Amino acid sequence: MNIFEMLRIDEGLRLKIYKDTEGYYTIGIGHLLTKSPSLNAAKSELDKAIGRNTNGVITKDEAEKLFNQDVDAAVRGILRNAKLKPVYDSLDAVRRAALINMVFQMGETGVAGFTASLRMLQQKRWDEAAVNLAKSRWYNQTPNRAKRVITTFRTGTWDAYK
Ligand SMILES: [Cl-]
Ligand SMILES: [Cl-]
Repeated sequence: MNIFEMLRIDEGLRLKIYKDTEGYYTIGIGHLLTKSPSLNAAKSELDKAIGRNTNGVITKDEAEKLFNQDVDAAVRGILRNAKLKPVYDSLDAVRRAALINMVFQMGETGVAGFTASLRMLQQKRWDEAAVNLAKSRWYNQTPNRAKRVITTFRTGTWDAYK
């Protein structure tokens, strides 16, 4: 298992514009297009992201290309974030993937706001971080996915995903 497979399970793959858990227009493997309520606005963002006139539908390859850029962007965002970097540097392979999953979902600023959990992870206090992680809007709105990520930090294995 790896980060790509992990997020492909968490996000699914949809080749037509759809609304995510929050009601925002998205496509592919969790690629957010826009927070605007306008479909045309989404379609326009989509065309600009793909580079062709899509009419709201993309191909598998096109979805995978957005996904690659999004994963790379999340890794690079962690590495540039003064708050996230040290956490990431301190973690093992599997757990690094869990951190990337969170940033991909909520963005770096969002994850950087989990001060206590970040500190707990850095300290390798797995069970404590897991409980703290669960006291969040994140966990309350998307509990099944949250539980999978939380299990991954707690255990350091991919068990939640097999
Ligand atoms: Cl883009
Ligand atoms: Cl969920």
